This record gives sequence, C-alpha cells and structure tokens, in this order.
Amino acid sequence: GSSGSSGRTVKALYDYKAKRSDELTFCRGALIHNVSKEPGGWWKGDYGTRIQQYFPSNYVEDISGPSSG
Repeated sequence: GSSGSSGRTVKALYDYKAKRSDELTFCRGALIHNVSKEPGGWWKGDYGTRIQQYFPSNYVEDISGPSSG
C-alpha cells in the first residue's frame, strides 16, 4: 500500500558516494527516476541496485519536463 506516484527524473551534476545507511550512490551524469520533491531537502528516488534512497538535490538537476513544447 502506497499513495503518491510521480515520474520525475534528475541527473547528477557531480560524482557522489553514499557514506551512510540512508543514501544513494551515483556518478556525474547518472539519472534517478521517481523523484519525490520533498518539502524539506533530501528527495526520494531509485537508481540501479538502489531504490527509493535519499540523495542530495544539490548534486542533481531536474531533466524531466517540456523543453520545446
């Protein structure tokens, strides 16, 4: 049971490494789907072996959305 699903995506603008029990691992360029823009700071997304793991929004940029439309 889970309410609230989004298809947002973000790309890592810099290499990062999870140094805690609650963190996501990715390199510059990577992409994370299902981004839940939280009101606080850390967001929720999935990445490879990792799933719905907190990650620094300052190390990623939103890529999902209309570019030309």
